[PDB]
Amino acid sequence: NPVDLSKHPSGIVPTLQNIVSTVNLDCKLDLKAIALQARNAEYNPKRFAAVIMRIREPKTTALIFASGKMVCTGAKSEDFSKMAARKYARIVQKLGFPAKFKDFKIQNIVGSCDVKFPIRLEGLAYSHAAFSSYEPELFPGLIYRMKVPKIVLLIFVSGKIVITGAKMRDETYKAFENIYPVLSEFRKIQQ
DNA sequence: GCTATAAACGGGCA
DNA sequence: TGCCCCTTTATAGC
Repeated sequence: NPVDLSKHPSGIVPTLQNIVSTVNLDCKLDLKAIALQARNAEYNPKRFAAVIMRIREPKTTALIFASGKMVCTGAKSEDFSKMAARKYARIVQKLGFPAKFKDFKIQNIVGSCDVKFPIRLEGLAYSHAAFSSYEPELFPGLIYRMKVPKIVLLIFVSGKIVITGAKMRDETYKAFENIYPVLSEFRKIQQ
């Protein structure tokens, strides 16, 4: 609630919007059995090899594979992603699979924020051509590939920003603080 | 729906 | 190894 200015000298804190984590349930799973018995689980192996299962709290989607690997998507924080993963693991256990909870790992963190002024994207693409891809007839946002940390930002004329590719939220924050002074150089008036 | 980004998974191609 | 999918999420123009 007090913004730590040593991590956010802009004074702006990106909001986390999506976490991807993995965990190894460490046993073989009968996906047809799981899809039949579990209420909110779909399975079309012709299309995709996973059982797709969804829970309401934390609101998430798991991809559960016959190998015992699981991907958990959609949570708003690292803690919520781990808590959701444990709930999916318990669902599988309650069906009689002896599932464990091995090597849980946060794999991707997506954040977004709003610098609250419009941005002349053409100018940023021009001066940062090596890191920028801006093709407004293909997609209206500028794609910025930051090297340190290795992070991708989507930058929009509105001042909204998407920040993805982090394994640690401090990478999300560092990328935003690296880009904020650059964005400010291309601020334009809002009609 | 399409177009754009990252990551994991199993799985098609080379 | 790479390519192409696969779900999720913010963003936003056709």
